[PDB]
Amino acid sequence: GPAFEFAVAMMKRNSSTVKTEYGEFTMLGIYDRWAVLPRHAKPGPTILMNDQEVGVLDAKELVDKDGTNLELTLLKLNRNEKFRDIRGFLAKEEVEVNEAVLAINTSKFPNMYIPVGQVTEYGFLNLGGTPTKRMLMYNFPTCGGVLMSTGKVLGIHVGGNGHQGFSAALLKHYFN
Repeated sequence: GPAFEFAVAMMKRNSSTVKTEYGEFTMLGIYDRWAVLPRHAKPGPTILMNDQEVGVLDAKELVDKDGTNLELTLLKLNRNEKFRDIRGFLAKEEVEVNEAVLAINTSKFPNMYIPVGQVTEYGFLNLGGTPTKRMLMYNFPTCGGVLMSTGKVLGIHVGGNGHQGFSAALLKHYFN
């Protein structure tokens, strides 16, 4: 219940629906006009944010230092309003919890919340025939959804299959 209350509030304040030429995704603004998208969103020079066109001044396809894929794309946007800073909600390293909620805010899954239970650091994973690290795991039957628990933003949903879902851990240092 507390994780749900925290998630609804966090999504109202920092999330938006984004449309790229590759689909509709949930986007979470982090600080300034720096936001994060699942890598597969493949944002172009402009995106649509809540049905209105916005420019992208920069995009960084995050990688660890053995060059490995982390499956997240940081994007700097061209707009005036700034994101309520949520870096203090981001852990320093992969978080494991016993009760997490996955929140989605697009059109196929509008203001939807999924209880996914315990989340455990999964580590290395060959996601798309692509080597990937910093993966978090939870059971998830059947995006860019935001994985949260009470007072914590854990990661961004990037994949899964039938019974397990995977999120890229959203770490504090990716943002300074």
